[PDB]
Amino acid sequence: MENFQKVEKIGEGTYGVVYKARNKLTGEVVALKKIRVPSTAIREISLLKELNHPNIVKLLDVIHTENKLYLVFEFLHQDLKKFMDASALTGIPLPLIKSYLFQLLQGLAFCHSHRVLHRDLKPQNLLINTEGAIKLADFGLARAFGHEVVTLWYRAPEILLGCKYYSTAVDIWSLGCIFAEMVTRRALFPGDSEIDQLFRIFRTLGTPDEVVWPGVTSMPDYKPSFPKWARQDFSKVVPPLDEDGRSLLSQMLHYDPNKRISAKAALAHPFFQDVTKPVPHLRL
Ligand SMILES: COc1ccc2sc3c(c2c1)NC[C@@H](CN)NC3=O
Repeated sequence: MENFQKVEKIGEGTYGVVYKARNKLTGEVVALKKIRVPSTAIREISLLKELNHPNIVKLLDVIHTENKLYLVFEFLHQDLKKFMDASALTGIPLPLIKSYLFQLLQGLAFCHSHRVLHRDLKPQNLLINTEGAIKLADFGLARAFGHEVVTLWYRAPEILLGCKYYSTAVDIWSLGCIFAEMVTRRALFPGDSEIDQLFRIFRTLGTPDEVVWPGVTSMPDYKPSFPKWARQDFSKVVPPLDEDGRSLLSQMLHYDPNKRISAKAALAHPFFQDVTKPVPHLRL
């Protein structure tokens, strides 16, 4: 830690505080996350250091000293949340939306192929650079460790319904929600409690039943007393988006996690037929 000089606080992660810092040896500028240690943690983390991909924020180093764990990450200058807030008036152009969606699907396909799930995808966890890249951040830290409130907006329905042994499908759901948000400039399911989140999902996609999601009625927190809402049109949900886009989104938002499209399959979707890599307008 003496080898690092803090520059500024750039966030309060879920696990601790995050600083922009400079490495006194390498001269490197990095994102330092101070985690306030179980052996089980150390080893799962050391596994993440090897999960290297262009669309995954690189874990540079893991420093364990004095009952503190420090995670040293690659630094990027902006997150999708800020970029979305900044692009609110005209919206992110569709080609850049497609590019970002495509890259994140690549990152997920990679993680998922190695049986690693993100668990907590959200705009604040997706970092961008001037080159038009977008990267998954805080990847794998959820399985590692377990005042600000945790956002539920991107949580898959199987997690909300109490499934303990959920799959890579949860990340696809979250990315579907982010996709919709880029397109419409409004969060898709902005719930403020677990039941509000679930009921917001139900009101748009219809209350799930055994027809569309076999086994749903036996989930830990399923209640027969859930109100029954009918499903709405995707044409109403993400209007501007073309049919290829709406088709892909619908498959990312399937209720049944086993019907939900995989990241690999999604990369082959016709939506990506004309994908390109534009450069964003970023003010840093
Ligand atoms: C700036 O480049 C980075 C790189 C890695 C990481 S990790 C992390 C970051 C962050 C930012 N930002 C604060 C929040 C976002 N969820 N929590 C975190 O743990």
